[PDB]
Amino acid sequence: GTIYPRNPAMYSEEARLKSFQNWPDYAHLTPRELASAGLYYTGIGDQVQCFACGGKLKNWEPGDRAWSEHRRHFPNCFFVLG
Ligand SMILES: CN[C@@H](C)C(=O)N[C@H]1CN(C(=O)c2ccc(N)cc2)c2ccccc2N(Cc2c(OC)ccc3ccccc23)C1=O
Ligand SMILES: [Zn+2]
Repeated sequence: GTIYPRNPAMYSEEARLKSFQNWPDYAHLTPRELASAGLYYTGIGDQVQCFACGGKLKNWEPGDRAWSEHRRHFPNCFFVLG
């Protein structure tokens, strides 16, 4: 194919959801929201990563939305654009 996800295993939303087992208690965004936006937990801090583009996102602020931050930093991501 003409595109390729950075992390094929994390193609699955359920796999992304499971990655949040040890998501920090200070991290306010829900694993549901984050997984839905293509993001899984890297195991470091509040840093997640997109399965598709491989972009990372961390240091989440109140008012942040997963999709909106994904699109702001990584607007040409095929998951964003799909
Ligand atoms: C308010 N909403 C939150 C989600 C937010 O916008 N957080 C910032 C914080 N952030 C960092 O924490 C950061 C990134 C790289 C780095 N060397 C140091 C700090 C960023 C800083 C500058 C540009 C982009 C980011 N990025 C995205 C980002 C990048 O944006 C293109 C690039 C590299 C990144 C590496 C690790 C984590 C994030 C990276 C953020 O997610
Ligand atoms: Zn992406």
